Amino acid sequence: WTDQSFIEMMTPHHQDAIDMAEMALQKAEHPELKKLARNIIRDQEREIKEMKTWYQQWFKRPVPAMDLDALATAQNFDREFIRQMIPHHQMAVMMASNLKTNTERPEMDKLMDDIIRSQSAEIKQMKQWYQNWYG
Repeated sequence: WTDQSFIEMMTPHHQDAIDMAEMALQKAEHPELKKLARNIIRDQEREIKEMKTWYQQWFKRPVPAMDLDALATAQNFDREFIRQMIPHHQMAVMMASNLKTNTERPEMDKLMDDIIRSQSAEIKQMKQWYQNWYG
């Protein structure tokens, strides 16, 4: 990954997580999952905003433009939410870990640390809830 390619991919990747989280606000069963959803929305909306601002500063143009259907129809929302979000989070941690070894920008180095730290912690939470609820 380069800073530019990373922002182009992570922006819609984040937007997908936010979209799923927004659905949790309506449909989540367990209060723990709604709380996670609110945190995802808040943190990832903020990161999209930052990435957008940096992209235009660095490259002098705007940022160029999972299964919600399966989630909406699932018998158990929370189970399907966790099923989809864990690998999605894992892909973000993995992209961030790589960009961290490629970038020279303090803005990106710090964003990678935030992504790795927060999403890794959220994977841990989701894995434990999944065992508690369906194990």
